[PDB]
Amino acid sequence: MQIFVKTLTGRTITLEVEPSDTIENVKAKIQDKEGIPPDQQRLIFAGCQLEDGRTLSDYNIQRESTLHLVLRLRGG
Amino acid sequence: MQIFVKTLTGKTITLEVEPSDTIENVKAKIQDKEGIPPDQQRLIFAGRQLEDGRTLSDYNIQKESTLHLVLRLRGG
Amino acid sequence: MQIFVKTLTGKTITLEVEPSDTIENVKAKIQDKEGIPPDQQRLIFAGKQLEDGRTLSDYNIQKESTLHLVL
Repeated sequence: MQIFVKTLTGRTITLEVEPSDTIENVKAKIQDKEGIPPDQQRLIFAGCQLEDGRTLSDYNIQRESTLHLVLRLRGG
Repeated sequence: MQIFVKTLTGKTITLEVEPSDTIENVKAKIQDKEGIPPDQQRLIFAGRQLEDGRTLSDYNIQKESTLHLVLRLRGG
Repeated sequence: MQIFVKTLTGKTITLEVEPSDTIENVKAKIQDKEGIPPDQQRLIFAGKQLEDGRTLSDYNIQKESTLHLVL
């Protein structure tokens, strides 16, 4: 399935995923296409921060859902 | 009365307000709830930016209306 | 000279800089206090996106100014 990932400045990217993909897996796809390492990524859906060990289906993320990608700091 | 505000990352917050509340007062209330600084907040209702000196009632903002926070950007 | 770098999430970084420092210097300093490479950084002062090749003086960024950092 196709999901959208939006940054704060409106840039949107489109990824192909499956509902059983884990968040860490999605973060690795984001790295591969945009060069941002996973540790600098914080993903959010509907105000909810997404945890690395879970899957997209654990947060009811579906066809054409929109995630938010924001910066994560070490001290964070 | 209650209104709703969508944050930049898709979180929905509820405010307690009155129709005579100014936009500024709403921005402050948002800060108290979510810690977002007023300089950072740009508010939208029905596609129009809310000017800081006006009231909710001026924009026909009724109970259970939803406003959207968007990123305040200006090319230069 | 201390500035504040804020993310739109809710974190604040304090940096020590001088008004002659270039935007690229400042991004290098951010790349150190945290490991965010410069090409993945967008700095905003009071609405204006900051570009390479300027200095903090050029934008009139004084001590205790607040920048915003976004992806």
